[PDB]
Amino acid sequence: NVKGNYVQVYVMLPLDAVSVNNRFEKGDELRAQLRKLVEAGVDGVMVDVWWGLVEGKGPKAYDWSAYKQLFELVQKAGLKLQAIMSFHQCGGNVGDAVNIPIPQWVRDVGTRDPDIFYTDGHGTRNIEYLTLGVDNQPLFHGRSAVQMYADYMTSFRENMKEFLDAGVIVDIEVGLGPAGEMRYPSYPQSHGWSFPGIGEFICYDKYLQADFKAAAAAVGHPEWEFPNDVGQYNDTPERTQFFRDNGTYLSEKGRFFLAWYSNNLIKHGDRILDEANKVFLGYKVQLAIKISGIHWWYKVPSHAAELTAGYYNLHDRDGYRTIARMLKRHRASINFTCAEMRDSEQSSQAMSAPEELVQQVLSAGWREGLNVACENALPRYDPTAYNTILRNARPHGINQSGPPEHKLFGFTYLRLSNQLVEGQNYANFKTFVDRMHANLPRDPYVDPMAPLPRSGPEISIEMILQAAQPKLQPFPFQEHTDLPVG
Ligand SMILES: *[C@H]1O[C@H]1CO[C@H]1O[C@H](CO)[C@@H](O)[C@H](O)[C@H]1O
Repeated sequence: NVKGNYVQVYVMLPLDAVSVNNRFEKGDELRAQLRKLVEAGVDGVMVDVWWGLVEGKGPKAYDWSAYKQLFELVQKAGLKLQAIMSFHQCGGNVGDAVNIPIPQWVRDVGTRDPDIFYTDGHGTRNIEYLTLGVDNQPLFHGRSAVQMYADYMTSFRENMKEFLDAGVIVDIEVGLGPAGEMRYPSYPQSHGWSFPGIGEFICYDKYLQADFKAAAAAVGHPEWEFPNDVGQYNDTPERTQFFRDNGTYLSEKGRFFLAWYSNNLIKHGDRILDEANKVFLGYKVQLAIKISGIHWWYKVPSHAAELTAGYYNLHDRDGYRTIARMLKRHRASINFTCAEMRDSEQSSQAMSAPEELVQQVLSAGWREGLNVACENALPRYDPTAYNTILRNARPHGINQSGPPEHKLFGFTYLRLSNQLVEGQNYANFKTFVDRMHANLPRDPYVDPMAPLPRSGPEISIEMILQAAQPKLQPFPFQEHTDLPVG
């Protein structure tokens, strides 16, 4: 009985499944595409629920019309639904096809208070997302950012209650930064970063500067400042005193700064997830966050690009198990990426190790008792990609008589298009879905969710950081799947 081996497959919808005008105007095309996904046995779809579309008029002027039409279409297809609370701009990150900013009235606050945006050491403001520094600052016609997020999720729940109760909506992914990912905007590909640059620390907004000053003073170092030996976006580690082998990242001051920077990201997730949990209490959903896959520089001691993204990950410090430990009280899932990547596919100069990074994140999640899901990072249609995903989905292969020791809770494919669902691309995709399902038919009843319980007791940052060390080896992963596409 191989049923416990089944891994759900979801497909991301187009970025503008709902138009830039908050209208559902491509429904017939989408319906036709969904028929192809259903022919393939897909479990469900994932979609961005864009803040700038729904709350675009003004505070609390929520317009759910288009999303309700979309969700009805997905329900009528027999598909489940993962909804992303997309508190970010579409545009400016890799693959973005369509341009959907955060609400204009939110951005208007930035005219008198430009520090509502993550800011780099050059002073450049990133307008894609609100700095975590204003999470609890009542700057937006009386509301804080966290209040805005909570109110949006409340309105979503109220409006979408019938889809929750019908078992259509089964996952809520809480967007926590740029591109929905819990990270800083350290690699701005349209404003002066190119892969595989180390990126920059994006902590110069006045709210984060004041928080650092306060943190430094609390430990008797009021004079400490952010590191200034960090180079710039397109450097490599050895170009800098901070990130070079044996560099100043290892120093007392460096460690304190990196802990501060990465801890703030963890705190940002914890506080928003607590609100999300209160909103969705009692519904049969799971709450998820998305962690970005910063595979470049993983092979060098400084893990420089992870560090600037906000993941304080080193040979001897597990910067993902800390995040996982924070998720535990919420019973939140990790959704990761890079599931399709092999190390041999990466350029040498990127010092890139996606396989090992994936193994680390999955292992960290599993050690904290979490459900772990994953996406592909880049568009792929070929058997090798699918076989890499399959390996990651069941790292120990098939258990012939029960559930395997570890498995992904789900996989989400980026992304639906007409190209996916024709020709050879479609044939490859269908076979992949069969293999993910352990060659079983689609099971509409799989992985049932209990009513969401309230988050457990808040734990301190010190408690969360006990997960950082000792760093543990990953669980063993097979080199190749035992159930390839063929
Ligand atoms: C950052 O794995 C990357 C995913 O980001 C892209 O897809 C997301 C889901 O559709 C979307 O929210 C994001 O804006 C886009 O860049």
